Amino acid sequence: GKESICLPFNFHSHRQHTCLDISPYGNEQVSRIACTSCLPTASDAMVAFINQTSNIMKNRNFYYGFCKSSELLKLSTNQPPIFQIYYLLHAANHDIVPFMHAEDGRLHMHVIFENPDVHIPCDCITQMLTAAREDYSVTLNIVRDHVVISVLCHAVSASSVKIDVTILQRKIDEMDIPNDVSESFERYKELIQELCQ
Amino acid sequence: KESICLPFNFHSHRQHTCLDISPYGNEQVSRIACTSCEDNRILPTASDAMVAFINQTSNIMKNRNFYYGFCKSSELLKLSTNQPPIFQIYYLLHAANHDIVPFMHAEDGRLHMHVIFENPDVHIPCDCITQMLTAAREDYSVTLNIVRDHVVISVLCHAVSASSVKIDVTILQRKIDEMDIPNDVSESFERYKELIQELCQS
Ligand SMILES: [Zn+2]
Ligand SMILES: [Zn+2]
Repeated sequence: GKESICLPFNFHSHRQHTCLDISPYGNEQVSRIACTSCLPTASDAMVAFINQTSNIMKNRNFYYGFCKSSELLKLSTNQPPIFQIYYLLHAANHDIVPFMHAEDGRLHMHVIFENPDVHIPCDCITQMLTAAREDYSVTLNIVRDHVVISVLCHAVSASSVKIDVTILQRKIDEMDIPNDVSESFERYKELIQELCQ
Repeated sequence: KESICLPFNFHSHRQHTCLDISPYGNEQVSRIACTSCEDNRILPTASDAMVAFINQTSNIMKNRNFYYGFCKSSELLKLSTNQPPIFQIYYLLHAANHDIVPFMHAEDGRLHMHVIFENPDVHIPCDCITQMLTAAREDYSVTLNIVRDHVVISVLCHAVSASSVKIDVTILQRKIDEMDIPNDVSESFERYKELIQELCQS
């Protein structure tokens, strides 16, 4: 590929018009023009955030990461970028497992990639950066031989929209958790502990 | 139902009341007992107003008075694209009251807006107030006053928080450059010249 990157990779290091390519052979950034592997905008993802309660099942993979915590879910409703960043990553890569964690009164998200080969399209990165601007760090690392994108919130700025929290909590409480989703969290128990600590 | 003192900061809002301003006085009324809200239909939320903010370049004619308030400043227009609450608040007020004239100005990259009501009788529905407070929260003050015998809502920005969306500024600026300014809009600004200069000290 075109150029090695150092891990952990903070997305503030993103070179315009490049994709990230992670494989067992190395960690690289490549020209989007030259990329053989190569989506919604941050605005689209904000509309989806606004419309969450109309799309609970559609966004079920997101809500599993809360592990039925009403407290975490409430925090998410004050922080659109958590949902926005998941939504963007999910569009480019379905084989992901997000886990949410609160620290210092703020919600943070770790997105665990199931497969060892991971391509992050340029168009995904640029939209994540829009969603993350100022108040979040977004970093890619390999942790326990898994690619993980960590979304850490430094400050929670006022959101100028309100979600119906009660409706959202009720729908999340009612969701079934499939066996394979519970199993994946158990698989990743040591990984999740490392990320959170 | 009850007299209010001006200036009225919207953080003083009594739950489930409307504001009614007329030559006879400045009052807050129970939303249940309000006859103006009997007639009207369900107004947009702060969420609807954010979707409108996102979709601005598709709705230029509808929101034309918003853009006239920039008085042709590309700098002020650009700032508005980093501060959704300015547009949101205008959108919310416009839904409840079409006869308004917004005027914008900036300090140190923080955009402010004053909304001048054309008519001396002004009704601010409860539902409008609550959505404005959602849009404003933390970073803006929203105040109602009578200034030079005009009802004016002032939206003052204390801090600009990060916005997690980006508008196509270039497209918006080109659409704004292309708008014609009707004679009566230019005339209204000249009518309000002294009012605008009074409000601009904030
Ligand atoms: Zn690519
Ligand atoms: Zn009313």
